[PDB]
Amino acid sequence: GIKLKRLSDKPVLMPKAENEWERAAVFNTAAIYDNGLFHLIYRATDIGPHAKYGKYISRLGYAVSKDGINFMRLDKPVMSNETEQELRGLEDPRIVKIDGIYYMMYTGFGDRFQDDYRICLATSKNLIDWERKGVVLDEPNKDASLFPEKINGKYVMLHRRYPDIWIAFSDDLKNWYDHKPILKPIPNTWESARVGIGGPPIKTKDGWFLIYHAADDNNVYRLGAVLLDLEDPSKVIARQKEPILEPELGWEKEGYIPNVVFSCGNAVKDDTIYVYYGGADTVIGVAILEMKDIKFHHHHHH
Amino acid sequence: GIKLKRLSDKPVLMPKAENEWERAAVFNTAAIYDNGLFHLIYRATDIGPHAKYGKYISRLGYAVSKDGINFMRLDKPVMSNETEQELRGLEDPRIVKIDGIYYMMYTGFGDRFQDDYRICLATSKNLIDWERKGVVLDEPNKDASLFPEKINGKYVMLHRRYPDIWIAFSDDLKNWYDHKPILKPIPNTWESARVGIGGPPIKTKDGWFLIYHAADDNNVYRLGAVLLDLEDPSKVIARQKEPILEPELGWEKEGYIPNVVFSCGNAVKDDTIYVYYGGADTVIGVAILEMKDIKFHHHHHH
Amino acid sequence: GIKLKRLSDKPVLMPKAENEWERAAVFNTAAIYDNGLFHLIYRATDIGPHAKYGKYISRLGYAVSKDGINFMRLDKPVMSNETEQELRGLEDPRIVKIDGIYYMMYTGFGDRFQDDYRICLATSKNLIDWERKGVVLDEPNKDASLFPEKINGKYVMLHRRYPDIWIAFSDDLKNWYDHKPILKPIPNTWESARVGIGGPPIKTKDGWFLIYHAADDNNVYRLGAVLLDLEDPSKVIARQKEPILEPELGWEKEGYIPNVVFSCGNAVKDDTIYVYYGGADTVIGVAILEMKDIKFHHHHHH
Amino acid sequence: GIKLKRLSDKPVLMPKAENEWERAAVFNTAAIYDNGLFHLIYRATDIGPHAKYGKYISRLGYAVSKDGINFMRLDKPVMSNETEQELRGLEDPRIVKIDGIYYMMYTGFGDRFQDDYRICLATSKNLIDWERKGVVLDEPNKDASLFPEKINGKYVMLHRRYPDIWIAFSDDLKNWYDHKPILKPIPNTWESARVGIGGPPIKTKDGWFLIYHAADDNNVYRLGAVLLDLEDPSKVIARQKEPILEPELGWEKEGYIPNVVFSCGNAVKDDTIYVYYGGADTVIGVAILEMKDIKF
Ligand SMILES: OC[C@H]1O[C@H](O)[C@@H](O)[C@@H](O)[C@@H]1O
Ligand SMILES: OC[C@H]1O[C@H](O)[C@@H](O)[C@@H](O)[C@@H]1O
Ligand SMILES: OC[C@H]1O[C@H](O)[C@@H](O)[C@@H](O)[C@@H]1O
Ligand SMILES: OC[C@H]1O[C@H](O)[C@@H](O)[C@@H](O)[C@@H]1O
Repeated sequence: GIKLKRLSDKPVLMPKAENEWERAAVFNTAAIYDNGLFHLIYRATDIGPHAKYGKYISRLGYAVSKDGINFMRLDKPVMSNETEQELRGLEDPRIVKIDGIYYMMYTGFGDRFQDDYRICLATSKNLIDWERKGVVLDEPNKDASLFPEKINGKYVMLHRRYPDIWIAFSDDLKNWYDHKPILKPIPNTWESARVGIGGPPIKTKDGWFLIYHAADDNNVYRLGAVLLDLEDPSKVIARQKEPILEPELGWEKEGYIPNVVFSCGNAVKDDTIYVYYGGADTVIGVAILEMKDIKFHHHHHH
Repeated sequence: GIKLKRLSDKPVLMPKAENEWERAAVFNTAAIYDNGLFHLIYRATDIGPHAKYGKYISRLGYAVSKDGINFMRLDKPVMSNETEQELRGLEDPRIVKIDGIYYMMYTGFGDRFQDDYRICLATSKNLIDWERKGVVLDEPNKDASLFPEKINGKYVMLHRRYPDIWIAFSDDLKNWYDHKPILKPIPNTWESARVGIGGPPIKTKDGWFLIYHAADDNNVYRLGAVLLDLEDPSKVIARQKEPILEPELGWEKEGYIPNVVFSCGNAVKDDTIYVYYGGADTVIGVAILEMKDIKFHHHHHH
Repeated sequence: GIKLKRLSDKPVLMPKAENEWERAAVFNTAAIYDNGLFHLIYRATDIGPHAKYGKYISRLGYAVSKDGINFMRLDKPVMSNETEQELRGLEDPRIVKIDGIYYMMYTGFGDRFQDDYRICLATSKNLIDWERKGVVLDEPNKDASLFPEKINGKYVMLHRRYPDIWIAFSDDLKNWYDHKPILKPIPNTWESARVGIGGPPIKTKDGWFLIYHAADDNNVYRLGAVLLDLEDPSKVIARQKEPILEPELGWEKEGYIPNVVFSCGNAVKDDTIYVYYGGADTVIGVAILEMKDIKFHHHHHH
Repeated sequence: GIKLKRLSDKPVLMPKAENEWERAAVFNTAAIYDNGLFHLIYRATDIGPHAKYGKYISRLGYAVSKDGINFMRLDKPVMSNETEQELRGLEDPRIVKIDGIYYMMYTGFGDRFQDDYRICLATSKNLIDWERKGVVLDEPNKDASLFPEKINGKYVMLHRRYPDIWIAFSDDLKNWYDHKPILKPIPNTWESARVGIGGPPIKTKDGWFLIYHAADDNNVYRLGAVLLDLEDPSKVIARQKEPILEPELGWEKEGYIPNVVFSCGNAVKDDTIYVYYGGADTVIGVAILEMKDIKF
């Protein structure tokens, strides 16, 4: 089946003690290949990302690489906690580029009352200067992204009304309609508790290739793969039974949150997918998948 | 009760990003007052000391102060990871001075196989140039120090066969005998999981004043105090029920490990004890106790 | 007439202790406005750039700003000392963008024998990944740049055969011809010892606007302005008598070399020129000139 | 003749860009061997030490070494500019240890009026905590040190009423008497313009070994050596004609002040003298002399 291949046993990005905003953890990064470079917009916290460590604030960093392994990083966050909806910061960004514009969906965590987090949108032409567009869906939700192109003249988003992956459609990026669930947890498996997107889906000749995450009943996080129909991505063509990535290395199994691999970004250079993922909500790693290796079992049964 | 009094709300020593060896954390320092100055031999790490990626290394720095609050620091470690037993460095030093010689016990962490850490001894005449004397006890152990004077013509050491404070005796500083436990955890209290020495004990008219640490069942670290008989320090005269120091300030409650105060050093100037402690395995603070405020309840009953 | 206006009394970029490559000095930066951002490719040294001990090495950093005053910076150099011609590093880069490609001329300092420095060229599409094209002129020379457009179908460069600004022409960026001097020092003035370009010239309706530097007989460095004919930039239309910028602030007057302002970069946003300059070969500042304020004295007489 | 031997072509101590107080120059250091270590109390400036660079302030740093070559350094100065006599800082310290106490003479530079500099004294038990004792001689003077032992029950100092090395005597370190010149410049030589002590003198079986400095008529600084009588150090028993050290390395010939070697410290371990010197008032080097090679 499909399995992501780690390039080494070492993270590609680690917290940096010198800078308070990224002193504890860097994880769950957006990623895109553009103009001959890999770019990360990474989630960073000052404190370990759980209440037992403290009142962490998530901010978004920028890193850049020629090879997708060795990164340079900017000294200050490119987005910081600047609104009420973002009092506790910005989480788990997903980025696509459409017609010259980068569209980032992230979760603004306000923590002012129960379930005070929202999918928010920001745009950029350059990945450094971000313009907030505000809340996308006025409801507790997260794990959101646009598709990287319009389909049938509409913007399409993925979201996560608990505990399923949902899709929705928009003409104007402000009003969303035709909400429906497209992927659900499966009882008594590695993907029983909840599912959500990983990074944004990638267009393939055979359909939309979507990496997803799931948690089991022991709260272990793994990645999986699903293929969606090109014209109607609400239709699942295939869903791989087995995970494509699971916690194996020491820094995936242990850290601020044990036994987590979690992706918000998949960059493509020359038909190789570079899947960036958080390990234990502490560091960032990379694992690859060649596009020619995207193969699902063909079957037909109700 | 005995309570340590913080000398300020700010650390007295913090990590320094420009020096790799102390970039992440400085904590758990030895301390001694000598020749009109306070001297720290501090534990320092290059990456967070709970990191599950890479291989953090502990090295020993030197700092010096006229007032016990405001420190100057040397730019390079006075002991670095130079033997196999110290591949991952030197931890949690405790120092005493006997007859012109400084005796430092530290934990050498090799990590070459299961439980590869050992109490090790180094000596110096000047606190800068250290001569390794090798492993003290050939067994997994830590939290060790000499007493600062011979007792009945013998050297006495404290150690920590799990989970109790132990003592032992030596005529030649090489062979240790009459090992016995002297202090144990108390169930259902702040000191239930484990106990260990803080810094080396301090001689008083009423007995040996020994600061100890303990962890509770949620791994919160606090300091306590016990008074041992002068001639036979295996005999506990009094043990304070309540802690003398617990995590309260932000940098004691939050850092690389939450809710830790941890001491390896207590310097004495003019009948005031300066207790140096790590906060959250991240920074170093100081709190005082005047000798006249060392008050315990004595008893006479089986 | 023309005077640059400082945007701040503080540097916009300073050396950073934590990073050895830029520990001592950041100065003499290239600059360009692109894709809604100001970008600096800055000269940095590990030790003072006038040190007579050791061997200072110049490497090239990257910084980026939305407003041209407040910069973010990458943690590693985008070009380091990687050839024999660059044993002592890369100096005083000038950048232009032509048809999607950035062309950087810098001085490679080898110091292997007498006068071992050369104008070298590197190209990039993104300002991060630089491809060396090698030595431009096989002779001791410096203070070089392309013009930001071809003229009459040719590439044009400025250089500095001592002590004058020179121009030369090329069809292929490898072979240069029609070398001629275009600007000379003026005896008994602030610009008596030597002249050289500042940043690359900027096209205006009235001609090429070229900031230049000069040294006086006491080695004080100031900036001036000259206007060159559009079609034949060897012809000077006007040269301002007085400097446009001179050392005034404390960090321009004092540092590793006293009384120096020195520019290698002039970014343009919305008809305002942002002139980045080194102060005292130690830090980087910014001063502006609106295009409408480019006014020279003209006359008509033999 | 006596020649100091450099141990390498590299400084032992250089300015540190991270710390403003020592960003430009470290030079002209005191030195002593004590308790198994070499200790430097070094002059440091924030700006090159000439008015053409700016209003430099001299402060005193601490460094320490096991081998006399490879130093560790403290992050802040052990003495900073804290009196009016020291507005522009503390210069060119010389240290001796007598009966458990370190005695440092330095120049306090106030620059408040013409010739506003004074020999000042500070003491310490540990080289870190310094107690000022104030101005030693109320006159423009510098290049001062105690001898490292009392002689005939008196403290003895060297000083520099311009342009000669002087000696003086004291019972109490406050009142100085029996001032006399002991060493003068020699016209038309490398030592024509002025002379001054280097580090404090060192006792030998043959007399007090004193390194001195001199400037020539082009302001080039070199070191020389003299031998003084043990009981009466006002009597010069030998003075070497040729210098023992002169600017040769690039960082001795060029820097903030060209063509300078200048010593304020000479540490002794196992019969070898380690002579620490400023090069070009910018960096610190070391050159050695074995005791058995002190031959006039
Ligand atoms: O901790 C595991 C996982 O839980 C969250 O809720 C996710 O959205 C991620 O932010 C994180 O990696
Ligand atoms: O992390 C808390 C505490 O646990 C360790 O095991 C101790 O020995 C100290 O090194 C440390 O401060
Ligand atoms: O030092 C002043 C000035 O002199 C050099 O030669 C120039 O090329 C610049 O590198 C520098 O700013
Ligand atoms: O500059 C050479 C020399 O001149 C000064 O006056 C001396 O006292 C030293 O401070 C210095 O090294």
